[PDB]
Amino acid sequence: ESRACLERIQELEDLLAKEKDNSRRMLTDKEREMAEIRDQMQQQLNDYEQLLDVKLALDMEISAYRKLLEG
Amino acid sequence: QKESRACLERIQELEDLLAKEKDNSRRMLTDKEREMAEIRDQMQQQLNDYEQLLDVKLALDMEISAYRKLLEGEE
Repeated sequence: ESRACLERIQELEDLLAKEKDNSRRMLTDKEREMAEIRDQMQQQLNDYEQLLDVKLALDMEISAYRKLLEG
Repeated sequence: QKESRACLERIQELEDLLAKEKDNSRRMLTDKEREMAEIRDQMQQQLNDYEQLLDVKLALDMEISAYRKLLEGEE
C-alpha cells in the first residue's frame, strides 16, 4: 500500500483508540456525578423522614397537653 | 493522483467508526444528563415539601408553648 495511505490508516486507528478511551472516561465521570447526586437525594429524603418523626412526636405531645387541659 | 480501492475502503470504514463512537458517546452522556436533571428536579420538590412540613412543625412548637402557658398555675 502507499505510504500516505498507511499514515492515514494509522492516524485514524489512533484517533479511534483515543476516542474509545474518551468515552470510557466520560462515562466513568458521569456515573461518579450520578452517584453523588443520588446520595445527596437520599440524605434529603432522610431529613424529611426525620422531620416527619419530630412532627409526629409533637402531635403526641399536643395530645398529652390536651388531656391535661380538657380533663 | 489515485489511491487503492482497498485502502479507501479502509479509510472510510475507520472514519465511519470514529464518527459512530462520537455519536454513541454523545447519546450516553445525554441519557445521563437527562436522568440527572430529572433527579435535581425531585430534589427541588423534596426541598419545597421539607419547608412546608417545617412550617407545620414550627406551628406545633407555638401551640405547645401556648398550652404550657395556658395550663400554668400560680405561687
